[PDB]
Amino acid sequence: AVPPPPVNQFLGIYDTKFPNLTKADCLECHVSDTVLVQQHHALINTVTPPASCINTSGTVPPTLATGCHVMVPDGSGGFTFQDFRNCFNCHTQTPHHTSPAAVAKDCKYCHGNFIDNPLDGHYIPTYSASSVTPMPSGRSVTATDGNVVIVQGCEACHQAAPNAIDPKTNTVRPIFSNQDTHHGTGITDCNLCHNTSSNVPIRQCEVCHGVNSLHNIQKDSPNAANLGTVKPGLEDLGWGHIGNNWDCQGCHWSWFGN
Amino acid sequence: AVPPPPVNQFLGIYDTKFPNLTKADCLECHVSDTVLVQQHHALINTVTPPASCINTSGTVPPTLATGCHVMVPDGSGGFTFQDFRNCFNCHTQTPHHTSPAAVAKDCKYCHGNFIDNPLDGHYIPTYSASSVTPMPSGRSVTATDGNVVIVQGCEACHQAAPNAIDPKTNTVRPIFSNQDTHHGTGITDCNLCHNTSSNVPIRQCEVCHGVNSLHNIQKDSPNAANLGTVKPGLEDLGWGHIGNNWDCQGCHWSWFGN
Amino acid sequence: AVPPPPVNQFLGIYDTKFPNLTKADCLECHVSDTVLVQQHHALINTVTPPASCINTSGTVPPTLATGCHVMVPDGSGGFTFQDFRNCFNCHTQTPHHTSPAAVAKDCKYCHGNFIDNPLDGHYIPTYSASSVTPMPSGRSVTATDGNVVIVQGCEACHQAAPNAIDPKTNTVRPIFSNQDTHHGTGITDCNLCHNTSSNVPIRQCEVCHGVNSLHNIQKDSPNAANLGTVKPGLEDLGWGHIGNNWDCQGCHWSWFGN
Ligand code: HEC
Ligand code: HEC
Ligand code: HEC
Ligand code: HEC
Ligand code: HEC
Ligand code: HEC
Ligand code: HEC
Ligand code: HEC
Ligand code: HEC
Ligand code: HEC
Ligand code: HEC
Ligand code: HEC
Ligand code: HEC
Ligand code: HEC
Repeated sequence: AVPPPPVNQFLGIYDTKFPNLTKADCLECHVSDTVLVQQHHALINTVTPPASCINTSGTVPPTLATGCHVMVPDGSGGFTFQDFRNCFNCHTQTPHHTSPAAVAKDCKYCHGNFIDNPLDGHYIPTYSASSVTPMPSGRSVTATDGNVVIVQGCEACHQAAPNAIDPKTNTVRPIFSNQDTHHGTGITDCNLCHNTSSNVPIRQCEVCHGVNSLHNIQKDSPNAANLGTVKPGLEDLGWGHIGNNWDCQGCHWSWFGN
Repeated sequence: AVPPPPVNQFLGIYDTKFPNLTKADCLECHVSDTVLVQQHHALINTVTPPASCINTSGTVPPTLATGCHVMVPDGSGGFTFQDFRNCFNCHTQTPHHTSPAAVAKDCKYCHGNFIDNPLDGHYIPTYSASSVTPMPSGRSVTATDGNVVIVQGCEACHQAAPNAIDPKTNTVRPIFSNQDTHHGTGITDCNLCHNTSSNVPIRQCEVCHGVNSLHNIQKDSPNAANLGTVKPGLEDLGWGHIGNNWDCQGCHWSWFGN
Repeated sequence: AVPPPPVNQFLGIYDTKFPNLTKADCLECHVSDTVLVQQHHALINTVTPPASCINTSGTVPPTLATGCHVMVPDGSGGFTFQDFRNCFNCHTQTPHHTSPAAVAKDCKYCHGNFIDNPLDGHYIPTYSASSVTPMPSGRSVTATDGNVVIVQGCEACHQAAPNAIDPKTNTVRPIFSNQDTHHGTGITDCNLCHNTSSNVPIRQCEVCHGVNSLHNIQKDSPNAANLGTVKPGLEDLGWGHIGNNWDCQGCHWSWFGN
């Protein structure tokens, strides 16, 4: 839980925050309200008795069986409408991960090629080796500058910086560690992440974090005489997984002695 | 032009008839003849040469410049007075809608809060949406029982029943459709009702039929466990605009398939 | 360069091929990959800045100063790993004979007792005799069946059969003659094999091919009433150096007249 000497890059797909900490700017993947209107009202024709245009039950999750629109009273009556421009008045949760996809475990669809589908049949390593092997959360060792630092694992650099971020959007989006961005999705299938095969700490994650998908996650170089087609060697320290030998060492070896 | 399964309620402000079909019972808003006497003769002192107490021109509209009282001859002379107890011998038209109010477009004054003043600056919807939107006169579609019925519009239930009414007064007062109760007021300002902005059929009416004023028009429930403070949900079918989802569907959606 | 009437036995220590013609079955003397993993990754801790886990220089000989693992791109990126299961992707040469042993001339270590260490101080014959003496490559004489055959020398039966072999492994392993299996080891120290002492053709080889080590090289008998503890007499024709008088004659005498 300590970023590279370059601050933990976030040119990846999703900022690691819980869904609730996303802004009302879901507009990039849900293009605009002008299409969202029909994207919602198309659902009224789904049921033969149409979906109630008004939400009289008041349940914060508006099941289409109930309604969406809520009419809140005002001074001297004045029934008004709470809101439908912002998205966090009715969804207010993880809307995805309950969809049809992420129920047949088709997580790769809509999560990018960063991940392999947990049922894709990709290559998982069969050998029971442990000499140079990465572990979830890694382990800690004393660095050359005294500070106890975690090495040989995903938590060696995937870290929770909650305070100072400056992503492209240039707001504050608090980064979160693992075991809350994966549990914050609200899935309850422990067979997926925490099965009990092989008694190797990383072989559970190897499903949908496979070898051929983990050794491709690399962003562009600032100055490495390539400026394109990132070579797996000869790159900056951080900026991905297969960039510089420092990365391979941080996830595979100790990189701080032992 | 077909009422709800409950006959088109008329607990609203005005029965939709033309002014002429009103009875001589203007007494509720013009309290009594005992005050109407001075309400009229007060106007004689307005002009410095007083208003002629007799109407010698015989013009059915008695301009105060002319007189009001008419002396009709009888058998063998016998000059008598036609009448001044009934109101339809001299007014016989729409007296309002030519007043100072309804000339500065202050229609809300004396028409209730049902309407917004056409110059009130109330909220008109700016988005050019059409998926679920109401239109004047609506459109027709085949109902589940064969009869072609109009839906998605004001004319979906605002209807001309000319024959059998039974209002509170328990007389026969023939209800009239739109485009004659609005034109029967005799205003000639087409800029008001039929302007040519936005090319949306209901955005013209949105002036003085606004969103915040149309979603409040709701009468009391017969049996909906409230009997007071009508909730926008959980009410009888008819009885207003924001009573039951059936209403919202009748004016917004189709409510009969498509 | 003609084998005994029994095909040139190969129950000896090493098949005479160059290192490259060895199969990926180095497993017998390097027991298994399961130990080879730590046999390699133990070397990363040797240097204080660890050995780069990735080979970015692309030099086919992977100096530990460089790395070993190479990531070759694929269709649409797809960085994959070339191989590390097979041994001929990185060694591809004579790996031995550059080791610490075979640099202090400790060739006997890891070559068996077949050889004496070139600095062992073993007995070399001091007498300048030539009557019955063996020579490298021998000399040729006409056999009893017309075919010119080489006799009185090591090349009298140490021969290059490149085509049909059938060793224990039962594959094809092309046997090679001398001056390429000794030069194919890639040593450049001519002082060792081709010194200029005594002007006797075999006294150069006598270093690390001494008398007491050359007169012990004998395999088991097929049928010689011993079937164990091979007697230097009374054995089959071939099958070693001190087996039958035919052997002593082939290396010492002519055995075909003169
Ligand atoms: C949940 C599936 C809904 C039901 C049932 C209904 N509406 Fe809806 N509506 C919903 C959302 C998420 C939004 C926001 C759209 C946006 O761009 O933010 C809306 C919006 C409207 C609007 C505004 C029109 C616009 O262009 O912004 C209207 C007039 C509207 N909805 C009407 C409406 C009616 C009449 C319904 C009953 C037939 C109805 N909605 C149901 C979600 C949902
Ligand atoms: C409450 C009024 C809502 C708000 C605010 C937003 N959404 Fe919504 N959304 C709502 C409901 C009731 C439903 C469907 C419920 C069901 O049972 O399916 C949805 C659905 C969507 C969908 C998926 C549509 C589908 O094909 O099933 C999308 C992509 C979606 N909503 C996007 C979205 C966005 C971007 C919003 C902020 C502008 C938003 N929704 C707000 C109810 C409500
Ligand atoms: C430091 C060398 C790291 C270690 C150890 C691990 N990861 Fe990593 N990862 C690292 C960087 C610099 C990035 C790019 C960040 C970005 O957002 O651009 C990544 C990215 C990922 C991703 C992509 C998702 C994303 O938000 O970008 C995944 C799915 C990922 N990393 C997984 C992962 C796993 C499972 C690890 C332990 C086996 C792990 N990473 C270790 C840097 C480092
Ligand atoms: C039009 C503005 C009028 C003029 C000019 C005059 N009168 Fe009138 N008068 C008018 C009305 C509408 C009525 C009906 C009042 C009612 O309650 O129905 C009347 C009535 C009278 C009466 C009856 C008195 C009564 O208590 O009912 C009288 C005696 C009368 N008017 C006299 C009168 C005179 C003398 C006028 C000239 C000075 C005169 N009126 C002018 C309307 C109008
Ligand atoms: C003809 C004899 C009339 C009869 C019958 C009634 N009204 Fe009248 N009314 C009459 C005139 C000539 C005028 C004023 C003309 C003008 O130029 O202003 C009126 C006016 C009124 C008014 C408004 C008074 C004002 O402040 O301007 C009211 C509220 C009114 N009248 C009511 C009224 C009622 C209820 C009547 C039936 C009982 C009635 N009027 C009859 C002439 C005549
Ligand atoms: C309540 C529903 C009403 C009934 C029934 C009638 N009138 Fe009316 N009238 C009403 C109001 C609120 C007003 C405006 C009051 C004001 O101060 O302006 C009026 C006004 C008139 C006028 C005045 C026109 C003018 O120039 O000011 C007239 C001439 C008039 N009313 C006539 C009239 C008649 C003949 C009616 C019976 C058919 C009648 N009114 C009924 C409210 C109501
Ligand atoms: C059926 C669902 C309706 C549709 C479609 C529209 N309206 Fe309506 N309206 C409806 C009822 C049952 C009532 C109460 C009737 C009463 O008189 O009590 C109303 C009332 C109004 C009113 C109040 C005036 C009145 O005389 O009561 C107004 C101004 C009104 N309605 C306007 C209106 C418009 C502009 C519509 C189309 C956009 C429309 N209504 C549709 C039932 C229904
Ligand atoms: C040359 C001395 C190497 C360096 C530097 C690194 N590795 Fe290696 N590795 C090497 C060989 C010859 C092999 C083959 C072992 C075998 O049995 O064939 C490997 C293998 C691996 C593996 C596979 C694990 C397994 O059990 O087969 C891994 C995961 C691996 N190496 C990782 C690794 C890392 C992370 C390194 C940098 C710290 C690294 N290797 C360096 C030779 C060499
Ligand atoms: C390239 C990825 C390699 C492959 C394939 C194999 N080996 Fe290797 N080996 C490699 C390097 C870079 C080194 C060390 C370099 C140095 O400077 O020392 C080695 C070393 C060995 C050793 C000796 C280890 C030592 O103590 O120094 C042995 C015994 C060895 N390698 C065996 C071996 C076998 C059997 C292989 C096929 C399975 C094999 N190596 C493949 C690089 C590579
Ligand atoms: C038995 C006949 C062997 C076979 C087959 C192979 N190797 Fe070997 N190797 C052998 C010995 C006895 C030793 C020395 C052991 C020691 O402790 O030094 C080696 C050593 C190596 C080395 C190390 C070189 C060094 O610098 O120390 C390497 C790199 C090596 N061997 C590679 C290697 C390869 C690639 C083989 C398959 C072609 C192979 N060896 C086979 C014994 C035997
Ligand atoms: C025919 C009589 C031979 C003559 C002449 C020489 N050698 Fe030989 N050698 C011979 C046999 C049948 C064998 C056994 C083969 C086997 O691989 O089992 C050998 C073996 C050796 C060896 C052992 C190495 C090996 O690969 O087995 C050595 C080191 C050796 N021979 C050396 C050698 C020398 C230096 C010779 C000339 C002085 C020579 N041999 C002659 C048969 C015959
Ligand atoms: C964390 C994101 C990693 C980084 C950085 C590197 N590797 Fe990796 N590697 C990682 C995992 C989770 C695994 C699977 C091992 C297991 O037991 O689950 C691997 C595996 C390898 C292998 C083995 C290949 C095989 O087929 O088994 C190799 C050869 C390997 N890794 C090489 C390697 C190199 C050279 C790296 C630096 C460029 C490197 N890895 C970084 C996780 C991560
Ligand atoms: C006819 C009297 C209507 C009934 C019954 C309902 N609505 Fe309505 N609505 C109506 C109009 C004329 C408009 C304006 C749309 C335009 O383009 O002019 C609307 C608008 C809405 C909106 C949009 C709110 C906004 O700020 O734009 C919503 C959310 C809405 N209406 C909801 C709604 C509900 C839930 C209803 C049933 C209780 C309902 N409307 C009934 C006309 C009428
Ligand atoms: C080739 C592998 C040989 C075979 C087969 C036999 N001998 Fe040998 N012998 C060989 C060499 C290279 C030498 C050294 C001679 C030199 O000048 O370098 C010898 C030497 C002898 C000796 C001399 C012993 C001494 O102390 O000098 C004897 C007595 C001898 N050899 C006997 C001998 C016998 C009896 C053999 C058949 C069983 C025989 N040799 C075979 C090489 C080879």
